[PDB]
Amino acid sequence: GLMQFTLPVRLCKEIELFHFDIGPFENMWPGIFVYMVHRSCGTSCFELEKLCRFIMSVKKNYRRVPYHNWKHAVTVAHCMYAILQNNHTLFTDLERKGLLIACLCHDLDHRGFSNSYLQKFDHPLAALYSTSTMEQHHFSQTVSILQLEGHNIFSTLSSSEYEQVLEIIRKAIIATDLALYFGNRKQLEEMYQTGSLNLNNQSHRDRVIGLMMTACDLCSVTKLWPVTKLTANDIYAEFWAEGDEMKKLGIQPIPMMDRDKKDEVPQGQLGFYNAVAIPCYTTLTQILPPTEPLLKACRDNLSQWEKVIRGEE
Ligand SMILES: CCCc1nc(C)c2c(C#N)nc3ccc(OC)nc3n12
Ligand SMILES: [Mg+2]
Ligand SMILES: [Zn+2]
Repeated sequence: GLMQFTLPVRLCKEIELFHFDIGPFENMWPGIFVYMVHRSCGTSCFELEKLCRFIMSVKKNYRRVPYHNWKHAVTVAHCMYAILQNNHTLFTDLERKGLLIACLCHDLDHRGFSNSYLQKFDHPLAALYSTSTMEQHHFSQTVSILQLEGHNIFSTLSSSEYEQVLEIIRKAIIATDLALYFGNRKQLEEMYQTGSLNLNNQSHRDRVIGLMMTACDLCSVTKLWPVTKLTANDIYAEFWAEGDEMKKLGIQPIPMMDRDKKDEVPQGQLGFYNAVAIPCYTTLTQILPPTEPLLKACRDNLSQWEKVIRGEE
């Protein structure tokens, strides 16, 4: 356990920042994830052999899709790292362990299609899981990999603690269902502004961790413009593919997913920042003040999309 990971000086330094890009070198991401766990949790949190073999099974079970891929998993785990390191007294030992694993696992075996498409296709996963279809599958796959021989990174926990960490991971991953985000933030907004928000109330912590999960999962919109711009291409390649598949069921897809309507994207991103991203990072900053850079960076990109619409870029 005297074996720490060290990154090159630039990554060692930039990794602490919310807007850190994990780069185009796939083979460095596992070491980036381990480095983050060792700093955020401790070198003793996870047996290195088991963690390494858990990370590569998770990697194996992410698909070669444009966006909902292994790079998204590590990118969302990093944002969670950045939140935990900037608020380090606010979270228990079990939450620091569970939430970085929850972020790595949150989109396991994603095919690049929405819960809606599964439903209209009548996918078997939609029969098994009536709401949060993909997100219940993702948790299912997380438990599957935890129960592979030699992959139980939580072996040293007690019966109680183990059940608590798997319950943290479950709620964490279910919250990545953006349909539940809108009601969760509203409740949080009320609780905060009436002064009834209480982080000793387990049902309140759940809600806050829920918002943190939405904030990490949307964190591509908190990157420097050139990263956010190029990530949007990957996100939209999935949306257009799903639109194609909708048209193949004989359903006209919403404009967002229609590749014939690419000209409507800059307005559609405006809608998304205002209705989803800005509110998310606003309420997050109100609750967790040190997370303010995510809101600042998100606003900067909103401003850059406004520029696109005016044909300034
Ligand atoms: C599950 C995709 C959620 C998501 N994550 C990001 C980082 C973006 C994004 C950007 N840039 N633009 C989006 C536009 C619409 C939309 O509808 C759900 N999701 C978006 N989105
Ligand atoms: Mg998801
Ligand atoms: Zn995701």
